[PDB]
Parts: sequence; C-alpha cells; structure tokens
Amino acid sequence: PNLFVALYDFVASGDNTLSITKGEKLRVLGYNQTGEWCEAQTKNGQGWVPSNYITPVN
Repeated sequence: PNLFVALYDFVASGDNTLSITKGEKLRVLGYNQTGEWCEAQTKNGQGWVPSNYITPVN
C-alpha cells in the first residue's frame, strides 16, 4: 500500500533528508507542499527523499 522502491541512489543533502540506494524498499509517510519531496522510512532511518526517485512495489 504505502510500499515503494528506490529508482536511483540518493545521497542525503539536508539533515532532514535520507540516503537511499537503488532497488531498495521504503514506506512513504507523505509529501511536502509541492509534491517534490517525500518523507520516507527505510531500514536505515527516516527522512525526505525526492519523489521522483521512488515508486510503489507490490
């Protein structure tokens, strides 16, 4: 339902961002006002990642 996979690696840039690795799975909590950023949880923590770097996985 809220399960997503990463399309690309992303290196954290802000303290509130979260590094993620391509192919990895996330749970998404929501989005910022523009929809450009997504607040997500992985096995490594929680933080913002680019919305266009992730997608749902069943």
